[PDB]
This record gives sequence, C-alpha cells and structure tokens, in this order.
Amino acid sequence: AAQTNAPWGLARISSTSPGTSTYYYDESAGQGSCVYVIDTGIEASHPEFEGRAQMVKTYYYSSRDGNGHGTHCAGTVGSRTYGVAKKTQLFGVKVLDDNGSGQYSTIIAGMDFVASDKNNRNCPKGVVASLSLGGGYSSSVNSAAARLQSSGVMVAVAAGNNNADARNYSPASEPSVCTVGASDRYDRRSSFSNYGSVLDIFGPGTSILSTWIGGSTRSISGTSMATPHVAGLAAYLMTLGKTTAASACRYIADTANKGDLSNIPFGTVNLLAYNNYQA
Ligand SMILES: [Ca+2]
Ligand SMILES: [Ca+2]
Repeated sequence: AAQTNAPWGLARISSTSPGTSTYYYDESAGQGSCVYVIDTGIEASHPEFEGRAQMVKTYYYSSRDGNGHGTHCAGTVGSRTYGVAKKTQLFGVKVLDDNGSGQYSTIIAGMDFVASDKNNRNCPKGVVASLSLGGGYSSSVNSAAARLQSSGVMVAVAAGNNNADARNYSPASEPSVCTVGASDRYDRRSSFSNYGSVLDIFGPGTSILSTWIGGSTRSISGTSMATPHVAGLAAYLMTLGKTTAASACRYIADTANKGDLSNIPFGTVNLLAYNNYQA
C-alpha cells in the first residue's frame, strides 16, 4: 500500500533516503494492535481517527483534549492521513491537563493503569504505549515505565527537547524502554533533541503535521512528535508478526537506517526508524 504526498515523517520511515513523499506500508496497517497514548487526551471524534480512537482514563475533570498535543500524537500513531499504523486501535490516557503539564504521581498512576487495562481490551497482535512527555530524573517514574514494559507493553518514550544528555530525564533515562530522539527532514538531528547512550532510535520530530483539536490539523516539533512515529511503527511491526512487545525496540534498532543522521554526538546511536517494507 502507498500513500502519496504523505507527511515527510511518514515518507521517511518507509525510505532509505531523505527527500521522498510516498509512505509505503503493508495494508495490514497495525490491524489487531493497540496503542495507549499517555498524553493530554485524544479528540476521539476527529474524522481522521475513523472511530478507532477512544478515551479510556482521565485524571482530570474531563476526558476532553483541551490542549491538542495528545490528539497530535494519537494522529501520528494511527490517523488515516498522518498515522504510521493506519488501522490500529488508539486508547487515550489523559495524564496531563489542558496546559500540557502534570504531576509525576499522576503520570505514574497513568502508567500503572495501562499495565492493567490492557487485560480488558482485545489486542491480539500486542499493546504499545506512546509517552510523549518528560521532566527531570525520577527513579519512581523510571521504575513505573519499567513496570509498564515488563507487563508486556512496548513503551516508547520521548528523549526530551533540552539539547542535553537524556540520562538526566525521566522516563527517558529508563534503559528498559524505547527512548526516541528527533530528526528533521534533512536527516539532521533535531536541534532540540536530547542525545546520549540511553537513546535507542531516532524518528521524524521536526515539523510533523498531524491531527489537532476541533477536527483540524497543524504541524509542530519536538521529540514528543518522533515518539508516536516509533510507537506506531512498533504496532505496525507487531501486527505483521515480525516482533513482540518485549523485543520491538531492539528489533526497530536492528532494522533501522544506520548512519544516515548528521549532528549525532559520539556515543549516541545513529539509527533512524525504518519499516523496511518491500512492495
Ligand atoms: Ca540512506
Ligand atoms: Ca532502551
């Protein structure tokens, strides 16, 4: 299956070179898999979700996404036009308020919810968690994400937008999960993206067009944009049966475009997420 004039991020994860515009992917498109978007909530009524997105838990007065960040990331995972796995199930866990901030104990509770809620859903191909958030280091937040990954969920988290080493940021510094850095359309590391040994993979992060609240679309930048790319890629690869939740991050690093990114500091992996699809 091919989508022409795809967002540059989708065309890049299906190509070995930059500057393409077609996103190639298997037509299974993540059918049978689930992705929890642990963010500001999802506007499930957005036409681009086709009724495949729903809110399952909120920690605030409403499950409505008043920010739009959670909808943008849910779009990059599995929206029709802006989504990697165009046929995946999207579950909205709202751990942040409409300003985009939240407490660690709420984010930790939101991660423990996913580890239990997945036993009530039908996701035979597997379950993925996209965590487009982060702050200072927290051993309890790190152990929370380690708990989520240990329960059988592919945990993709953002590396942070501090232009610094991601060892000082949680849950980015938790080694058991998938820590995703950001790159731009010219195969440079995004100027904001964090780096370091703890990073596992890079994804398209700068100027990512996806869904927004009010049924609209907009393009934004951040490592929180590259994380849904990898989370949607994991669901895509898990539906194809090529990997499991416990091994998806290592598999994505195994089959990634090696050495394609510039501005990669020494000690940081030079791997860019790549679906390796051959039509
Ligand atoms: Ca190349
Ligand atoms: Ca890791």
